[PDB]
Amino acid sequence: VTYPAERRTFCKREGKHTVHKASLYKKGKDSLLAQGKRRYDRKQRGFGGQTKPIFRRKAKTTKKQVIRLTCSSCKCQTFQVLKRCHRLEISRL
RNA sequence: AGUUCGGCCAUCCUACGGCGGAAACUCCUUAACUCGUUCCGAAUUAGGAAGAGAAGCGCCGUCAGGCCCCGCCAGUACUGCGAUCGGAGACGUCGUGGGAACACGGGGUGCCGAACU
RNA sequence: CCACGCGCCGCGGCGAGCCCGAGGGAGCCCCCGCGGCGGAGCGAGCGCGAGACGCCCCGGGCCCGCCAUGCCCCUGCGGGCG
RNA sequence: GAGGCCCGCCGCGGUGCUGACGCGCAGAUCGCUCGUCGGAGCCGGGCAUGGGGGCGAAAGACUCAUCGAACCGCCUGGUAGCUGGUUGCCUCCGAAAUGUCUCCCAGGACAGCCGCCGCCCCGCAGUUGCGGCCCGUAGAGCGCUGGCCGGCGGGAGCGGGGGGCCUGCCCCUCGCCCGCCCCCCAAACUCCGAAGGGCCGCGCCGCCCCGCCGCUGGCCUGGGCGGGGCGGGCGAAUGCGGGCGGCGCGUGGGCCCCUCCUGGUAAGCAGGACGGGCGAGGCGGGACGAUCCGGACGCCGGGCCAGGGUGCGCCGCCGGGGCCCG
RNA sequence: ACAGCGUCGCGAGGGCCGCACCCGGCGCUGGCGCGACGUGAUUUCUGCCCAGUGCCACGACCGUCACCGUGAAGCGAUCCGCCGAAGCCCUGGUAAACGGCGGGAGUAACUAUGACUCUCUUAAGGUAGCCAAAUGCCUCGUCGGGCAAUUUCCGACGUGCAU
RNA sequence: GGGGCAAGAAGACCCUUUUGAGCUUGACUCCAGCCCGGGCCUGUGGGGCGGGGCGGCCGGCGCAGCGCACAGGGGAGGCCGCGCCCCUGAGACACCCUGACGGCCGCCGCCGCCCCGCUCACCCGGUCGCGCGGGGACCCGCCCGGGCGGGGAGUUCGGCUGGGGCGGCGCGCCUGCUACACCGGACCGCAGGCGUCCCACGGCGGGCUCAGCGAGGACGGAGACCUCCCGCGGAGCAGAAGGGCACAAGCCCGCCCGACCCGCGCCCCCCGUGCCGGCGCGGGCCGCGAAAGCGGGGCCUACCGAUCCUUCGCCGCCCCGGCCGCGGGCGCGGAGGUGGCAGAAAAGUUACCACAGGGAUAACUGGCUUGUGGCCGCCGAGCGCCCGCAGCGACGCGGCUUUUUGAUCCUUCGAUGUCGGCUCUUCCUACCGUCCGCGCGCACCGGCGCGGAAGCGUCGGAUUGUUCACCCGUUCAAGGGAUCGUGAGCU
Repeated sequence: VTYPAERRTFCKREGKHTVHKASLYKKGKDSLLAQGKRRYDRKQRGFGGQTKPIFRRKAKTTKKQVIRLTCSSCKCQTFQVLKRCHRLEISRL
């Protein structure tokens, strides 16, 4: 599918509708200091093998894509999660 | 009578053939602008007024089609509730209730409010 | 069956209270004897903090906290008021 | 005089008999018949190797009547949704085999039914009558969505032909195209349209005046919500007191008889549904049958009499009309 | 099991095993040795295939691939680089390693048969032999022999379910 | 020895159990073992070659100048053997002369690597320590880190299922049926779908009418194109199906993104719980249109997902003895997920096999059904020289039977021993011969068809476990029932 280069959307920090430019959301690098990551490492240490469930059978063709939108005037950030698409791209303005 | 706004939306529709316009409505006649057309002033937007019933329309008229109303179809088809009711059955009685439909024959064929002239 | 925990019911004492806790009293079932639990909640938390009715029940209305919103002002991201 | 040579005794093995025995002489014995018998032979004593270890000319064989992982004690009275059993009496009430889910489908949990405990005062119905809405099943029909068999027409279309034509559709015929008809049809067709079901109503009507509303309107408009007067009354039958909580238990394999079913060629077949029945309902009948026809139960004495019967077993019948190789 | 037959590793600062550890066995041995495996006396032979999977290569040194160590940056927790040992990868070898070893169509002057072509298709397409075998489904195959009579038997035949 | 489904024996057959064991691998998760690096153990040297600390050496034109004033310079004094602001440049070379040492000799516990020794640590061999060697700061050991590793461990190896498996996915969802006119009603019942696709295929306003018949017009026809007509949708609206829709929900055009934000309720499923989808709202903030109005996507009914963990936004809160930076936590609502779809992390095998149970269930007997297998009767298209019927007999039609086989699981798993034979006994008639009639397309002979008839006979053998099958013979040779008669009768 396609998303528009900018969509005029409500921006909460301004409190009014204003144009928002668009990118695509991605997972951030996971820190080794996340509470759960720290716990998983501790559990793994020591003999006994895998201490937590490992999801193995993936059944989903593709992930719903979240479009990050930034309002230029208010620096607002907003995200619209489109339905699952095997390929989506941001149109050039 | 006719207009403008309406309510039920064919008894108000369809196709045809008559009749009528005083007023109304339409037709009509023109782009100087406003406006308007994948092209086209056809439609549309303006600005009118010489006409005109040819249409539209208002009325009739069709052993017209439809749409509608009543019979009849018919206690018929089905079916509710019982039955040591018959029948090898599947089917039909009997008792006690509820009762269609298509056809077919007759008859129809808009009415209502508000403002206005 | 017993122990312990829980839910609820019935009873008995006392009532914004209530309670043989361990213990200690030449004391024996007697006497004295804390926490705890309840009486305030709500919000992740910073924190803030219930009265308005009422035989009872039940809804309604309000109040408190949390999430907003808009006004006003001191000891101000503080207070109050809707 | 040689040989992992041959026959053959003891020995050492154990082939057959499928012999005897088979509660045995015996937890492997006995009889004949056997294989071998100088050899990789047999036998006794000492010793070594120990349990996921040993040992094995391998058969998962053997390791003290145990071996595809010994034996003894212990953890341990391990765990089981799985089997079996679970101890006096009388009385009162009395189910479910269903729904959603769950690594569930031999089980549970929540809900339903049900028991006890109650508490509280409003009215109540698996009913009929009357009023107003709903429905698309049977029937019926083929308008619509498709199936369907043949007649009667009328022609622009030679589609082919048969063909008089210089030739040609210039010559006719059926198809084709419509038209009138007609034969049978539907689960996934509806012009219409039942029976039968569902839902809601059947007491408080008016009149009049304000009150209130950051709600609604051009308004003095509303819409709601209150208070006071002033008129009228209880306005379908029948039966009948309702309402609500608390706390648990079993149950969550069901099966039949009707009736409509799906499906399979069809069943004491496999799935659905209204009701009833058995489950968990004694008793009488149907010869016999958990469910059929009656009747649904304290202990009894009379009487009545259902369903089914009335030659005799075996309680109880005669009369009349018709029929007759049950 | 066996003699025979091959293959494999290893020259003791070693191999293969035991083994909580200390230490052991082979070995009081030394390649005519010791361990590991196949096949199973002769007689006669052992075809083709290294694609794949194993195994082997100071056979390389690419790409990958760690700890450290060392660069930067930071207030420091730290965070990014870089280096990169084996190993994998990569390149060869190896089937008495495990294993594998194809189809259509047209044809001779008896008819038929198919030496002969043609066309796909493989790492290679099954060679010498052998066959209804203890291996052949069809199948109680066909044809001989043996019987009065043969789902057995034997000699043949053999695109042979599946040698 | 016919029965007491005579007793064995909580069936090892077939299932089921969130019951196991032995084995396997390329299951899941791992561990010894070994290989491989870096440290430590662990000394004493020689270097190469960079680095590296010292460590000399020299620098130096806009020069406007007194003159390569490097800059930084500066005074008018001294000691070249000379000056001098303001020279111009900012400050001219007087007694004057110059940073980072800018380039650039030698010395040192400097680091990095590639070597090369030595002996003394650490090992190893000989010997009666009888007149000795070898290796060497490397291996070894150890600590870390990477490999390899069924050689072992531990464990798992879904479900429904007319037994199980296999396949199928009524495992999550949607349309039309089935479904038997509210609703709710099942089937490894009946046709199809869904996991997407589209910032346009969206929102909104405007204009329009769509398929198609007709009948006409250069090339023009089968087909291309344009017109007046009539057109209830016979078009279209993404995709299944069914509903829905005409100055529209179609089609075209112009604008825009409501395919917003903040908080709530209702309906579907339903235990009246989620979840998906919808819907109705209260506030803001936008869009489109003259406006009323409409819009939280694509007409409706399908098109997706809890805890924990991760990530990202947005405002705040907390680190508990304070304070400041960093970082962690949290509230908040989005993503990343569980398709077995209310959501374990997971391969086979077992004839060496155990359990606990179950006919809640397969096998083998039964019994029910009867497609199948036979056996009858109805009709006559026809055949038989002629001629429906002496014998036949199509296409159809109706029955029987248990002798087969399917279906179904009603009974049996703390067990009813299982095929065929041998042996022996009874029974049936749906009769092959013998007996009695009767008809022939019966001269005789022999055949054939009926009705009655179950007394007697239906044998010997070759292959095969055979029942069967087949063949050879003969006094020429029917078919079947008895828990598929007949294992403390046997084999």
